[PDB]
Amino acid sequence: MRLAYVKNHEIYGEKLLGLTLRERIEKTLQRAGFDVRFFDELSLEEAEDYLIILEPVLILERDLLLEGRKILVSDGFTVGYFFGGDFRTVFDGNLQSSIEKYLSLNNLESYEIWAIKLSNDNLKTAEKLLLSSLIYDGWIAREINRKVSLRISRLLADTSVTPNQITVFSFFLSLVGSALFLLNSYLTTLLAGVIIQLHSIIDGCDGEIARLKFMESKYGAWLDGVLDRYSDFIIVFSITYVLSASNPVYWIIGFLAAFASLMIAYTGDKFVAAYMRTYSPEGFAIPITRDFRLLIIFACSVVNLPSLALVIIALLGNFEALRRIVALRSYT
Amino acid sequence: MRLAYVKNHEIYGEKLLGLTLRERIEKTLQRAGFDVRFFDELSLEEAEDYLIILEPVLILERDLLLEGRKILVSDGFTVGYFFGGDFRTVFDGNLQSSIEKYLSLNNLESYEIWAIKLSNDNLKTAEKLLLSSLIKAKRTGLKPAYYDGWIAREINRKVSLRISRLLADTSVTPNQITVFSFFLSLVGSALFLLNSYLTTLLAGVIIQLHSIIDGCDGEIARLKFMESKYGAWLDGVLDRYSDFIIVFSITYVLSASNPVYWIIGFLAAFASLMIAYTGDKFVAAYMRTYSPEGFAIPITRDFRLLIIFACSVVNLPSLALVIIALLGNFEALRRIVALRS
Ligand SMILES: Nc1ccn([C@@H]2O[C@H](COP(=O)(O)OP(=O)(O)OC[C@@H](O)CO)[C@@H](O)[C@H]2O)c(=O)n1
Ligand SMILES: Nc1ccn([C@@H]2O[C@H](COP(=O)(O)OP(=O)(O)OC[C@@H](O)CO)[C@@H](O)[C@H]2O)c(=O)n1
Ligand SMILES: [Ca+2]
Ligand SMILES: [Ca+2]
Ligand SMILES: [Ca+2]
Ligand SMILES: [Ca+2]
Repeated sequence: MRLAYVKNHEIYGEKLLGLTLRERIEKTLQRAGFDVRFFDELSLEEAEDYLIILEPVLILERDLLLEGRKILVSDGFTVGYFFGGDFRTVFDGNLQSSIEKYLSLNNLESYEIWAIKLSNDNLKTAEKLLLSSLIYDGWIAREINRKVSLRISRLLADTSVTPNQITVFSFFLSLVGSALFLLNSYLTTLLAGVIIQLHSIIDGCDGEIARLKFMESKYGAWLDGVLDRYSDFIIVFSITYVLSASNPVYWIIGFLAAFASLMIAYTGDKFVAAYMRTYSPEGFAIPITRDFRLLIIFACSVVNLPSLALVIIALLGNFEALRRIVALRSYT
Repeated sequence: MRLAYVKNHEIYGEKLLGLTLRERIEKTLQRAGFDVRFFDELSLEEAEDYLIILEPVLILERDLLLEGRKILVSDGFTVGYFFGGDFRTVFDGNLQSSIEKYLSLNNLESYEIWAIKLSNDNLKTAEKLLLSSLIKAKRTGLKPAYYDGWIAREINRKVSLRISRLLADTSVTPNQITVFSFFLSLVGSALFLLNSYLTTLLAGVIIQLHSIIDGCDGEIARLKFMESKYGAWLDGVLDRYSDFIIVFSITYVLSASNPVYWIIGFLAAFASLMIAYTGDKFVAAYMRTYSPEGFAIPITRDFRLLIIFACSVVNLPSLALVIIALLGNFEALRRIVALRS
């Protein structure tokens, strides 16, 4: 058992993006495996480890790990103290003095963590930093979609909307786009592409809201990916069906595109299942991840050429999948 | 560091399915996280825990876990002793005497493990048992991505194990079998394209042959401790390619008669991937073996390929597409609904 002692401050009562800052630091520290104790005057309980936080701070780091006695720092500024259980043998009922004496008999190493010290002025700075802490994204995802999706999640933060609700809703948008494709006209094809790209953007909000409001879940991760598999398939299927009326050859291209869209996903998730680490190719890889796939569909749709999108997704998709098969034979 | 002390026996020099019983017990224990020391007379080194095996034994269990001092037992017979580090404070240079005293000062719980005590007579029995331990089941203690379906377990494994027994004496690697299994699916797919009952019959037969042999790569991997991360990755990926290409070939031929079969083909092809994806995504998210508790539609790969096989011999591959599309998609949707809880 580890205890995190956090001194109360009036600023902790302010809400930032759906939760009070008090709940945020409480939940963040609990994630790290610490029992949290807020205090004005400190009374020490027995525990294996102790975390002491005197100044009000917003922790932005996501996978905090504290093994071994250290001092927590953010840009030269001390955030908190991480002491061992032997701190019990020095504590005398007065906090600063006990810390002072304890620090004098020690020579503690510093440890950098992502956090921002809170003031009544920099709360806007804290929000932007907290939002930026929510973003394995492809280049299109990171540099385009996130810019919009974060602005949306910011607004969704103030609501009771759950990550799962966003996921299903995002899925529904992909259906609207697919439906618009079935109407077989440039206008509807254009509207289709726009909503597909919107779907691409909003599919980041489910994850953003999940991390922002500490509502991540195993089922959430599962459903998020699965419905993306359904969306990719249904989108490609819709585009192929309309095109098949003109040329039956598009069935073949359609098949190859749908398969590729699924395999880029499968190969990645299967890697995680087998290696138990995040998939991330070190060097060159053909940019045909989902953010690219939907942007390609969007772009080709605005010029009334969804068929060209299938060709690219089929080609770049299948080749990248094959590239991954050959590449992964290496380090394993 | 944890030390496993194994008393030497002449029988450990004998080869069982490609590896000596020495190599087998050594690797099994190494997998279990023990530094292994073979001995005639025992000199004790320091470690957190000690495992002592006096009688010659073949361990069949796959994911052995030893927490807390215990006595290891197989069907009433003592296999070995699992002592704590405090055994050092009792050891007097004589193994037999120290075991007696340590057991005297303690009250060890018995602990059942799957293993067979080895004799010069029961080696054929050891072989049969070792082969049966290669199956993806809960009885073996393996915690894989999936367990074997009913068709795989009750039909396919019976053949693939008999094949794996023969492959054990060769230099054939798991990856080589995986590629070969995939190539068979291509031969099956090609036969579908020739569009005749004879070739259609051969296609189905080879698809089921493919289904059976797709168990050999996994069997040989576990049998000779040649499991690998890429191996697990490749085994699954090529199965997806196979599922897609098989359905693709059948759909392409059928489309010449009625273009609507493209749709059924699509739905069948999609399902074949989703049954796989939903499971592996579970593994990725929950980090444990996927296993539905109650009702689930039997449309796993062993069934799908058997369905394709059966439908092909009656010259109705379209029916296989219909069955796979229907059973497959409802099962995928069922998994979406079931996992919410
Ligand atoms: N309803 C949800 C959705 C997501 N997550 C969590 O958020 C992670 C994914 O976050 P995303 O931002 O949605 O990432 P992704 O949608 O895969 O990519 C979208 C992004 O590239 C922009 O298009 C999942 O692993 C899951 O743990 C969750 O818990 N519940
Ligand atoms: N070249 C390979 C292939 C597989 N494996 C390992 O074997 C496991 C799968 O074993 P299989 O028995 O082959 O499982 P499966 O392919 O599902 O066989 C099912 C079969 O009955 C077909 O219906 C993989 O996860 C991997 O750990 C390996 O190490 N190397
Ligand atoms: Ca998402
Ligand atoms: Ca999604
Ligand atoms: Ca296999
Ligand atoms: Ca395979």
